Formats: sequence, structure tokens, C-alpha cells
Amino acid sequence: RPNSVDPALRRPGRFDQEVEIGIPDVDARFDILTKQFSRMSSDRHVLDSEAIKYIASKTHGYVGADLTALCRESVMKTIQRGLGTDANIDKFSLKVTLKDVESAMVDIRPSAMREIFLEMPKVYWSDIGGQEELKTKMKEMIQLPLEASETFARLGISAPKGVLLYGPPGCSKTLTAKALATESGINFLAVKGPEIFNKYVGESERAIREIFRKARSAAPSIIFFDEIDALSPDRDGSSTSAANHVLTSLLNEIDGVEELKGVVIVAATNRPDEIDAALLRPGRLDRHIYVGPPDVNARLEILKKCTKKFNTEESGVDLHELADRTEGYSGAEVVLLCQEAGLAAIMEDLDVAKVELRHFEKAFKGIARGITPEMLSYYEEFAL
Amino acid sequence: KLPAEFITRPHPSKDHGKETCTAYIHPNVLSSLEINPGSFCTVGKIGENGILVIARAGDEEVHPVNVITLSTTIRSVGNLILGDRLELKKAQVQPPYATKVTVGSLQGYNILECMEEKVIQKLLDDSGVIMPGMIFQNLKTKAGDESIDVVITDASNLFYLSPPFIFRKGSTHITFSKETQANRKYNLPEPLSYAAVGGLDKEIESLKSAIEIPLHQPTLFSSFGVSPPRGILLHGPPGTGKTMLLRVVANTSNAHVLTINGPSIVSKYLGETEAALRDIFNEARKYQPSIIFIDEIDSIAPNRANDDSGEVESRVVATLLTLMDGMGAAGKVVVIAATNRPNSVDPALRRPGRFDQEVEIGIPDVDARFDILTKQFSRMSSDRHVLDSEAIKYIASKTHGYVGADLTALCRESVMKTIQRGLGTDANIDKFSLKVTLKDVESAMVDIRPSAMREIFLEMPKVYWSDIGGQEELKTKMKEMIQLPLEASETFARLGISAPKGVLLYGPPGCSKTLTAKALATESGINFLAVKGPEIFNKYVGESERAIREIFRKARSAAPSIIFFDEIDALSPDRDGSSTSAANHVLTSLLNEIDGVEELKGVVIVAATNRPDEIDAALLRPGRLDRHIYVGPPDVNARLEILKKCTKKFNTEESGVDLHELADRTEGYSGAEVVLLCQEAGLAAIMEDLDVAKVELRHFEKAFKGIARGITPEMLSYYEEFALRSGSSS
Amino acid sequence: IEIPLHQPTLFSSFGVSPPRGILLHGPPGTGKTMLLRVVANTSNAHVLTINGPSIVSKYLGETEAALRDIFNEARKYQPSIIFIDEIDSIAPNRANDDSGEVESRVVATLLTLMDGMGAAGKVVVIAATNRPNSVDPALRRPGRFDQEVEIGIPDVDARFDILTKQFSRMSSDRHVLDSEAIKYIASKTHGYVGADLTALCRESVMKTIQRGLGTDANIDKFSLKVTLKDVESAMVDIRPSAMREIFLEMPKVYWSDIGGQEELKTKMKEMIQLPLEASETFARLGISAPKGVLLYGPPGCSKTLTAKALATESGINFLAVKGPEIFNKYVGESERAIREIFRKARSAAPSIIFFDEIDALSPDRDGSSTSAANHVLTSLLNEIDGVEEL
Ligand SMILES: Nc1ncnc2c1ncn2[C@@H]1O[C@H](COP(=O)(O)OP(=O)(O)OP(O)(O)=S)[C@@H](O)[C@H]1O
Ligand SMILES: Nc1ncnc2c1ncn2[C@@H]1O[C@H](COP(=O)(O)OP(=O)(O)OP(O)(O)=S)[C@@H](O)[C@H]1O
Ligand SMILES: Nc1ncnc2c1ncn2[C@@H]1O[C@H](COP(=O)(O)OP(=O)(O)OP(O)(O)=S)[C@@H](O)[C@H]1O
Ligand SMILES: Nc1ncnc2c1ncn2[C@@H]1O[C@H](COP(=O)(O)OP(=O)(O)OP(O)(O)=S)[C@@H](O)[C@H]1O
Ligand SMILES: Nc1ncnc2c1ncn2[C@@H]1O[C@H](COP(=O)(O)OP(=O)(O)OP(O)(O)=S)[C@@H](O)[C@H]1O
Repeated sequence: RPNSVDPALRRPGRFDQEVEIGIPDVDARFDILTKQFSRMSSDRHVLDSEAIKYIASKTHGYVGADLTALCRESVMKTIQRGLGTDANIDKFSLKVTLKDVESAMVDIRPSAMREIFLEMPKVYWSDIGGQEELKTKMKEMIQLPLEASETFARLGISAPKGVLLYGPPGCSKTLTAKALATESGINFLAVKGPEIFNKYVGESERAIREIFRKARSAAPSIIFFDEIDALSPDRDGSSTSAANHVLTSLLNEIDGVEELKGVVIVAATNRPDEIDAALLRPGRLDRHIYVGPPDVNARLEILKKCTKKFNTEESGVDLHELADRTEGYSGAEVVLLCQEAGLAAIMEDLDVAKVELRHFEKAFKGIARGITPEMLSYYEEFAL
Repeated sequence: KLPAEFITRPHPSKDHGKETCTAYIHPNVLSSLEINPGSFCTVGKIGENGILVIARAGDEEVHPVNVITLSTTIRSVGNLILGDRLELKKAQVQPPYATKVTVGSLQGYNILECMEEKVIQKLLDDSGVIMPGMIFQNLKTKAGDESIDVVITDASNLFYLSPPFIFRKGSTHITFSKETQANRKYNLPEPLSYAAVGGLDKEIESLKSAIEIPLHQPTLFSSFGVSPPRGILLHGPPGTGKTMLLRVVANTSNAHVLTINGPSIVSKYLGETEAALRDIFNEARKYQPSIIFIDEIDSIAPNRANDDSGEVESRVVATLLTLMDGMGAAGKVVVIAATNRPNSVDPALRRPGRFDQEVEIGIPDVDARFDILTKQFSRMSSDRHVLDSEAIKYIASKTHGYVGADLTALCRESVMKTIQRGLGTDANIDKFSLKVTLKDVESAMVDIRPSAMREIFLEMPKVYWSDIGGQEELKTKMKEMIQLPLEASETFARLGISAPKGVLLYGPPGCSKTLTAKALATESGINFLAVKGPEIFNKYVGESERAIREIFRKARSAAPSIIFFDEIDALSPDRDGSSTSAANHVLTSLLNEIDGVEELKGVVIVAATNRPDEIDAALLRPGRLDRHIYVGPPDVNARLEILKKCTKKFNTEESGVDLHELADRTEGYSGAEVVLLCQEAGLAAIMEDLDVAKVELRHFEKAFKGIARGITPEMLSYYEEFALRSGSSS
Repeated sequence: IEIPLHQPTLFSSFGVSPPRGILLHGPPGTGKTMLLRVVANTSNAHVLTINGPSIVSKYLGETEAALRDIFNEARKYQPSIIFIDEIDSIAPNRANDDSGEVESRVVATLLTLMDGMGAAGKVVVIAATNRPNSVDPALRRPGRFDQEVEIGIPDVDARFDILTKQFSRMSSDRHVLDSEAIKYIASKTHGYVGADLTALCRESVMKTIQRGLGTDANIDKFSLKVTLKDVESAMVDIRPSAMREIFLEMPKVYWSDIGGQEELKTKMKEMIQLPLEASETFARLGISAPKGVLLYGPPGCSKTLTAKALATESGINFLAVKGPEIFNKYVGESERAIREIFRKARSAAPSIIFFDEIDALSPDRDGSSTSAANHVLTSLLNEIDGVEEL
């Protein structure tokens, strides 16, 4: 914690140059693991200089100390595996294979991940049905700047820093934000919501510095802001008094990230008035993304996603008819149809993977849909 | 000097020779206690009856003063774990000759499957003193037996755990018995094994691999590049049995055992407090292999982030940091830390190299509760009278939200149920032959409560489904949303789906709404929670979410559970722009907690309010309030059952008070409006005559003239638009 | 208490260790402290007393060392009973910000010693508290306090049995036979948790003696009896424990002084007087008296005068709230006064709470008024008729 050190000892004349150590990337992971397992050397004989690449790609976000802990738990996977078959088996002759290393990640909690208390139930692109148009725009504004960051420096094109999502409730929103990091992505960090106010005055103020203390973690770290209403819901345009200083700290630490650095602000919200008249400045939020209701084609893929286990075709249910009649449902409202339909089907008589068309109809009449998907009267021209 | 502190160490030679009972303690201690090398000495725990062991003089040059060496059988008699403190005493009575000695085996093998009886006399001939409970293993097998063990179950006593006796070969009566348990009349203890712990079998297997290997085979990791992991981070919710797991390791592993539980290392002197840790570790490293057990480490290792941490406590945690890394051993010493708060561990302790192995002491689920309950009755099978694999499953399934500690209390309360019945039928009946039946457990179910519910106090008067009439649609949804996820959980897994966890109840004033929650508190099968909103709001900044967090923290541990949110409109922040200071953060916390229980958890959110249209649009997102149920006003059919609800005791069948006539005249009556008529009309009858035997029609006639309607026509119009609001026709 | 300390063979047959740990919680005045003394004097076992901070010392480890040696004495001398008066004082919930390192070790000692194996033997621990929710939840798990008994406020039946013994302890200066007056005195004492019942006996002696010496101040003070009128004078001057926190003038109001309004007076007796005098009637019919009445009309009528006489000629308690007096600027205090006042009302049950100008505290909720009024009313709706029958 260099910031926790007294600034008197950090003034010029004491340490002119300091180096901030970041999280090793995929290129550095092979070099670390090669030398760490160089002590193992041919005892494994399963390396082939290619097995580490699979491990390094899967083991993402590791600070580096846990890489040695991976080796310690790898030995735990073996030995016991050998002793499981034979009681007097020679432990020295046993070797570690790819299966033991992969299974070790189950009982391994990375030190960096332990601090960042997140759940992230392994969301992939399979669950995100439809929104093909949405993916292309996000890739051209997020994937390319992150992967080709060195290229953008020579090109000189200003990156569209600052991404915000506004749309009807039930859409992906946060779902797409956390899914990108899964497929060969980078570290994702988000707040828990009740973090702006903790207790005493100044304890939460210094917590803002602790959040931004890590700054770029590997290449780089991203600090998402889900539920932006938790930061500045009021006390800005009315009843300010002397309690709006917390928002000032969160806004003075975001302009020091330059443009072509990779550190951007990504947030998800539903009320445009919660954006507040402070992020419309030229450099905070210049481009606006509207995640509207899915079209008919999107629901067709979503329906198959939420009816994968259901026979559908075997029972005699047409998927195209369901997608057309599900118009007006916004995102999650489409998915909820099966769950309500599933409960009715089971209660009939010991339902085992037998869902008919009438089950969809029964649940269709007892689910409410979104109302007024036009936001707070302003969604195109961000000028009030 | 004559120190009062001693430790236990196994005998260097294990050959069942003349050292069966003779033990070497110290050449000088025996002299200082006026004990001859061969006289009688009493050794036992502090505050407990000692075990009469034979005192012998060893080599003073090699044997340390504080070390006491025992035999291969002494530690097994009293379950004397290696490293436990001792209290040396003396015996002044010549032991009576053993008239009868019983021979038994723990493994369920008869003594006839062991060596010849002539050999048995040679096995125990020079022991001299024999007390019940002597266990000796690694005995020679005549046949191809895998393993044999002989335990002296009984033999036939002032401040003595077992009756002292002197064995005599050729003149002692020997009886062969098949007993496999320690005698209950002597109240002898029993060792704890891995299979003695039910439900948590998966965690035990991981623990055994990470403990046996470093203690007995430390060169495996050294030859495998990296040193073996040091430090065990054992954490689990309270009541799972964290304390016994450390004891199980001590009772299973055969090595030096040192336990540091609670603030036992705190001393008045400044330097003495920090010196205790160094002395304990030095003892552990001197007699490797050894295990150091730490319980409630967070109580002595503060996280140092808060300002409440003291200087003394900061030095205690720093001592472990400077000593865990700074030792010359390769990892033969294993440190286990037991705690219930994962976040209370010191940040330096959580760094890699200190707690390499982290084990979560999981809360037993429905499947695990069957395993633990089955094993508990094994040690009480003499008076069990419990069906096998049939009654246990029914009891285990109904114990929703249990953590493991309540099951022991439930079984203990099961015995108490027989005591009240046994003594009630006959005050002098024999209570040793009493057997627990299915009804006793069911009776004990209501008298045993989960630990997570100890902090929740609500009256919750017993209101049943019969208290609600003509609500079949409401009863249709509740069974599917509560019983089906648990009674048929395999069907959901077959479809690979989870039932929706949201419901937006709304009913006119006078209807059930909250009354259904009372039925939920009566017929749900699981734990029930309610919030007396808007009590969650607090004056201090940041405590509004913390109050929700503390109440919602119990839901995760006691999953599955049902939480009832009465009048959720106040919970949702007001959009009119008045007093919008802290309610906005309340909405954010509620939404985030909903998404946090998606890992196949049983958390259910139930809400009911009189203003469905005054809530934020975020709560209408699927996954939070999935179902919109219109529990409308009672109709003619409903009020027919409503009348029988509270007037069943009334003698209206004999004469007067026609339910059908009331039903037609009570159009638009809510559940409360019908009850109001009974209260108003009933007061008319009481004033006419103090003794009331029947109710006439005129009592209701006077009441009818002074009762208004609590369900305005505009009230119904508000909810119909809410029910169909997404474009109405579209 | 008896079985764990007197029948060691019974638990030997079963595979479950004897239960250990008794904690008593409830409102003050129920008699929690007295029950501790009764057990100590009746049961023949070692008694250890911890009256509040009786084991707290200025030294760092002396407080924790005292617990270990005291519990070791119980282990050495069995059977033993350990009494910790106000156990919550030395064992806080460990969740409040006020708790520091001092309270951490003291509570942790209880977890270590009472784990079910540190003490063992024939040692049983019995404790009491006034706020069960303020104690450490870790202590409430099985193995430390297996069974928790709630000592509630005595009802009419419970008070009569308690009051009968106190008057009949001496049996010499009783002056009443067949318990006709004792039941009458017990029936007219509502909300007497037991401390006031003892105070009623104490004030009964106060009412007499003065009357005996008033006519002539030269008689035997050991030859003076206690009459029914003395207790009647003693009961009116004693306020309920929950009512001891109320500071009101309360001018005397009589119903005979109110001319007219016969209809209003007719329906009042059916609400309070009738349940007291016709308790057996409701049990036969299975009904409950209505507890909600709205008074309205043009200004200038009696109105508030009706509620003043409720505490005078009803025989039950009465709590007065000045309407919007519950309002507070802070978020956590606006509706807190609603629960705090009714907590005293439940303690002083039965009691009547009267509200002045409920319109201000009850907005129409149709999209007007302020949130603070809406926040209060939502609390009001739940507490008056919600998850609690009241
Ligand atoms: N492919 C999909 N398309 C639409 N909805 C989906 C899809 N997959 C899952 N869902 C549902 O979407 C829900 C999440 O909806 P969200 O829009 O994220 O909720 P939210 O109200 O926006 O709150 P946040 O911003 O996510 S914290 C999940 O609970 C799923 O039921
Ligand atoms: N095999 C078992 N699995 C689970 N619980 C068991 C088992 N055997 C016994 N128990 C009971 O589990 C409980 C564990 O002790 P507790 O006092 O509940 O520990 P604890 O309350 O969690 O204290 P902490 O959390 O360590 S401070 C006891 O009531 C035991 O009787
Ligand atoms: N079938 C019935 N349904 C509902 N209430 C009934 C029924 N039969 C009798 N009642 C009585 O009617 C009362 C209605 O009270 P509540 O259900 O608490 O009011 P509510 O419908 O929840 O509306 P609130 O709480 O004021 S928004 C119950 O407490 C019962 O005493
Ligand atoms: N037979 C009896 N039944 C009930 N109460 C009695 C009886 N005899 C005496 N009492 C009274 O019961 C009371 C017992 O004291 P407690 O009410 O336990 O003290 P307390 O007010 O609860 O204070 P704490 O905080 O609990 S120590 C005394 O006031 C006794 O006078
Ligand atoms: N027959 C009577 N009815 C009512 N009050 C009477 C009567 N005779 C005398 N009074 C006195 O008149 C007073 C009138 O005071 P209140 O009725 O309390 O005032 P109010 O008319 O109710 O106006 P509010 O309630 O403060 S808006 C009573 O308190 C009595 O002291």
C-alpha cells in the first residue's frame, strides 16, 4: 500500500523513481510457470511447451503468488489419486497430468479474487440470445481498443471512452457487461451497491482511493459502476448543502486516465435522469448506447435457449409462432415464460420433459410486461 | 524445582512386553514426591480422576524433565491425546485382586478369532495393575486376519476413572464377551473417527489428504519441487461442527497435539503474552511431527483496518507472521485455524504462504441431513426403535434450514419427550428402557428451533388455510412456489430449471394478504421471515443497508427461507421528489441482493402492498417480482366459508342466522367486513342477556344498519389497470 | 437442572450428551432474578454468581483468566451451577460499533469454555438477560444454551396465583377467606408484571398503620390487619412499570359530568368494561371485542374529553400520544416512536392509545403530501393491523 505510507517519506529526494507492479499477462504467465516448473522439469513430462498455454489462458486474473499455490494443490490432486487405487503405491513414481491441474482450480481461491468479492455465475454468449447488432457495436468500441491499444497510439484516433447503457427493464445490460470478460477477456470489477456510504465521515471517502489504488491491474483493470443511482441519486440539483462532497471525489479521479490508456467508465442504468447533468462533458460520456427491446428474431434464439431441455418439436410446438406472439416482452420477460409454464406442467401429473403448447398459453395470460419503454422522456438528444 | 506442567509422549518401544503398564516419568520427580521406582502413582487430567500408572525411573540425561513417557495402552483408556497436561498424584491403597476381567474387541470380532487363550495369559502377565478400558493393537495374527484389537471392556475406586485391580494369571476368572462399546455404567469416552461425522464426508477426505501426508511423508513434496502447504484455514457457519473437526484430527492423527482456543495466551505482563506463542511453537518443533490447533483465530487476529484494534493484539498476530515463515522445518508441523467469519481474518494471514489450504465447512443439505441423522442413532441402537432408511429420511427432509447443531438438540429433546410421557404414566417407571418413536420427534420439532431464528421475535398467531375462504387461485400458486421446489427438486434438475423467486401480491383491504403470511408461518415446511417496515430505515448514514444486510445474512445460511415484506411500497423510494435522501440507496441494495442468490439457492421474496402502482419499475423486472396475483375481494362462495370460519362455534344450525341469506346480502364484503358484522351483532346479544346460548337474526339487523364498505369502487379500478397495464389491448 | 445433576446413568444409555445451558429473557419485573435464587437454594450443587461486571478487571488478561479458573472450579466440584446475572452486559452482540477488543476476548472465553467439551462432567450454566437480541448470536447455538425460556408478562390467571401466595404467606394478617377478595384484587390488577404485585403488598402495609394510628397513635404495630380497602387505595396509587415513564398531569374526568352522548357511552362499555366482566362470554362464543373506533364531527363537541376518562373508570392502563408528537427530523426516529410507544403499550397491556388529529399523520397516499408522512403512515398501518394480532 504505497498510498498508506506517509507522504513525507514519498516526497522527492527520498524515492525519485518508483515502479508499480501489475498483474502478469498471458505472455508473462508462461515464463513464470516455465521457471516455477523448471524445478519439476522432466518429472512431469506432460509440458511439451503447449500445456502451459492452456493453463495460462484459463488461469486468468492470478496475481502470481497463487500460481505457486496452484502447484501445491496440483500435488494434492496426485499422490492421493495414486494412493486411492493402491495402498502401498510408490508416491515418487506418480506423475501429474493435465486433469489434475485443471481440477485443482476448484479448491483454489486466488488472493486477488478473494479481495474482489464477486459471484459471476460464468455467463457466456450462449445465454445472450439475439442482440446480434448490439454485439458488433460493442466489439468495435471495447474489444478492438483493448486488444489493439498499442495500434491506436500510432493511428491517433480518439477512443470512445465512457460507455453507458440505458433501456427498458429486463434487457441484458449487466448480462452483456460481465459476459465479455469470460471469452479470453480481462479482469472485471464492480461495486456491490451499498459502498458509497459506510459509516463515519472520511472512512468511505478514503475507500474511494482504495478502489482506485489498484488502477491498471493487468492490461488494464476495469471498474464497472452498476446501479449508478447508488452514487449520486440526489443532492446535486436540489438540496445540495454540504453533503455532495462524496460525488466530487468520484468525479475528480476519473479525468486522470487520459484517453488511449484502456481505463474507461462503463455503467448500467435505466433512468436517464439518474445520469445527472455532470457526465455530459466532452470526455466523460460522448457516445450513448440504447439497449432497447429485442425484436422478433432475437426472441426466436432466446426461446430456443430457454427451451433447450424441452422437447418442443417432439410434443408438437412451433417455435416461430411463440416468438411472434411474445411481442412486447423485454428481455427477461421472455425467459420468465417457461418458468411459470414449467410449474403448471409439473403439477399436472409427474411431468418428465413433456411440455406442450398449452403450457406456454397458460403462463402467457399471467405475466405482466414492461410499461412505457421510452425512458424518462429523453433518450436521443442528451441536452436539457 | 518441581514444575506442575507435563506433557505426554508415546513409549519408544512398542512390543507388548513388560512396559504394558510400567511408565517412565522422571528420575527426580519421583524422588521429590517420595515415590519409589516401581511404587504407585496417579496420573490424570486437571480436575479429572487420574489413572493409576506404574512409576519408573528413566535416563535423566536424555529424558527431559517436562516430558512424561507412557505405555501403548494408557492413552487409549482415558482418550489421553498426546500433549495434554497431567496432574501427578499418588495412591495409598493396595488394589483389590481382580475377581473377573472381561475381554472384548472394538472391531466387532469375537476373541475366538484371535490368538489362543494360552497366549492371552502371556499377553498380559507382567502388567501388574489392570483397569477397564485397556486397548492394545498391532497384535500377532495366527490366521490371515487384516487387523485385530483387544479392549478390556470391564473388570471386577476413590477419585479413579476406572476401578483399580491387580491381575493374576492362573487365578483370575476370565469371561469371553462380544461387547464392542465401552461400558456405559463407567461413563467411558469413545474415540472419534471420520465416519463418526455425518454429512460432511467430502470435506473430511480433503482434510485427511492434507494432514496425513505432511505428518508422515514430508519428503514427498520436497522431492516434488515445492514445500508442502503450511497452515489450514478451516471456516464454516456456526453450528456446522467446526470445533469437533479439530478434535477429530487430533483423535485421528498420532502426533503431538497443542490446542490454542480463545484468549488463553493473554497475560498481565507485557512480555509474557508474546512469549507464550514462542514457547508453544518451540515445543511443537521439538517433538515433530506435531499439530497446533487454533480456534477462533479472528478473536486474537484483528483485521487491523478498523480503529478498535489494540496494540497488544497487533503484536500477537504479528508474532505468528514472523514465526510461520521463520522456521527451519519443511512443513512437518501443521497449523489449523477455526473461525466462523471469513472476512474477519487478518489481511496478512490471508496472504499466500500462510493459509494455503482453505476448506469451507458446508451447511448440510437435505441429502446430508439423512446421513448425519442415520449415524446418530447407531450409538443408541439399544433403545432406538426407529425405522431404517424410512423414518430418518422423513425427519431429515422436514429439518429445513438446519445447520447441524440443532439435530443434536432435537435428538436430546426426543429423549425429554419420553421422560414427560414416561413419568406421567408412572412416576416410578424405568426410564432406561424408554424408546423414541416417530411422534416424539414430531413433538420435539416444535420445541427445537434453528439457531438462525434466535434473533427474530414475532408473535405470529396461528392462522391456517381454513382462515382464508374462497381463494383457490391463491392456494394454487403457493403450493407450486413452495412445496414443489423442495418436494420435487429432481424434476427441476431434470428440466435444468429453477422456479421463479418473485411474486407481487396485491389484495383489497380486509382480504388475506398478510393473513396468508400467517398461514405461511403455519403451513410452509421451512423457515419464515417477516419485516415490520419501514423499520429498516435508520437515522445513521449507511445503517439502512446494514440493517437489510444483517437480516438478509441469515437467509443465506438458513437457505431455503421465505421472507415476507409487508407494505413494500415504503421500501421503494418515492419518485415525487420529497425526502429522497436515503431511500434511494435502499432500492439499490435490495436489487443487488436479489441477484446474489442465483447459485441454486432457495431464497424466496414475498411482497404485498396496498399501492401496486407506487413501486419502482425495477421491481417489475423478472426475477424480483415474477408473479402478479390478484387476491380479490371475497365472493359469495368465499363468504360462505368465511362465515363458517369464525361462526363455527356459534349454534346457528339449530335456529336463526342463515349463511345463504347473509351471502346474498353481503355482496362486496371483505374478510374483515364479515368479521366486523359478527363483532357488532354479537355485542347486541350480550347486552340483552349476560348468558348467551343462541344468536337471533335481529342482532345482525341492527349491525347491518351501521356498517360501511371498506372496498371503494375506485379501489378495484386501481388494481385492474395495474393487472393489465402493458398497453391494455396491445 | 435435576436430571443433568442427579441422574448420570440415564444419559449413559443414550448416545447424546446431557443438555447444558439455560438462558432466561423477557421484560424486567417478571421475576428472572428470583428464579435464580430458588434454584440455588433448592438444588444441592455448587453455585457460582456473576453479577454484571463482577469478573471484569483493569488488567488485560485478568478478566479472561478469572473465567477459566471459575469454570475450572465447577469442573473440579461437580455438580455445579453457574449464574451470570445480566449476561448480556458482559456478552454483547459483537455487532455494534461500540464493541472493541475488550469485549472480544471476554465473549470469546464463553465460546471456548462452553463448547460442550471444555467443562463437561456435571456442570450446568444458567443465565439471564433483559435484551435477548443484544447478546452474541454465537452463544445461542446448541452446545452453549440449548433451551431458551421466555418469561412473559403474567396474565390474569398467573397474577392471581402469584398474588394469592404473597397475601397468604403469613396467613395471620390475611383478613380475607375463600380468596374472594384475592381474586377480585388479582382481577383488577392489569399489567402487574409481579414487581408491582410485590409493590401492591408493600403499599398495602403503607395504607394501613397510618389509618390505625390515625384515630389513636398508641397501639401495637404487630396487631394491625390488612383490609380490602387498603389494597384498593394501594393499587390506584401504583403505576405500571411501563407507565412509570409517562409524565402527564391527567385531570380527572367523570362520565356523569358529560351530558348527553348516550350512544357514544353505550358502545364504550362494550369495548373495555365488557371484556373485563364477561371474559367467559368470549370464550364461549369465540369472538374478540372490537379495538378500533373513529370519532368525527363538527368542532366544539366533547371528542378529546371521552378518552381522558378511559384511565379513570375502566380498570385498565392508558397511554396518551399527542398525535404528530411522534414526528422526528431523523429518518430512523420518525417511525421509531411508533414502535417504542406501542412497546410500552404491550408492556402495559391492556392499554388504550388515543391519537389527536390523525388526518395529518394519515395522508391519502394518492400522489400527494410528503414522504415523511407517508413513511409514518405505512408504519402506522402495519403496527395497528399487520403481522401482529395486537
Ligand atoms: N439472453 C437473455 N436475454 C434476456 N434476458 C435474459 C437472457 N438470459 C437471461 N435473462 C434474464 O435476465 C435477467 C437479468 O436482467 P437484468 O436486465 O440484468 O436485470 P436489471 O433489472 O437490469 O438489473 P441489473 O442492472 O442487471 S443489476 C436474468 O435474471 C435472466 O432471467
Ligand atoms: N457429525 C456432526 N456433524 C455436524 N454437527 C454435529 C455432528 N456431531 C455432532 N454435531 C453437533 O454440532 C454442534 C457443533 O457445536 P457448536 O456449539 O454448534 O459449535 P458452534 O456453535 O458452531 O461454535 P463456533 O461456530 O465454533 S464459535 C454440536 O451441537 C454437536 O452436538
Ligand atoms: N377469508 C378471509 N380472508 C381475509 N381476512 C379474513 C378472512 N376471514 C376473516 N378475515 C379477517 O379479516 C382480517 C383482514 O385483515 P388483514 O388481512 O390483515 O388486512 P389486509 O387485507 O392485509 O389489508 P391491509 O393489511 O390493511 S393493506 C383478518 O385479520 C381476519 O381477522
Ligand atoms: N412468588 C412470587 N412470584 C413472583 N414474583 C415474586 C414472588 N415473590 C417475590 N416476587 C418478586 O419477584 C421479583 C424478582 O426480581 P426480578 O423481577 O427478577 O428483578 P428484575 O426487575 O427482573 O431485575 P433484573 O434486571 O432482571 S436482575 C422481586 O421484586 C420479588 O419481590
Ligand atoms: N356535556 C359536556 N360535554 C362535553 N364537554 C363538556 C360537557 N360539560 C362540560 N364540558 C367541558 O367542556 C370541555 C370541552 O373540551 P373539548 O371537548 O376537549 O374540546 P373540543 O371541543 O373537543 O375541541 P378539540 O377536540 O380540542 S378540536 C371538556 O373538556 C369539559 O371539561
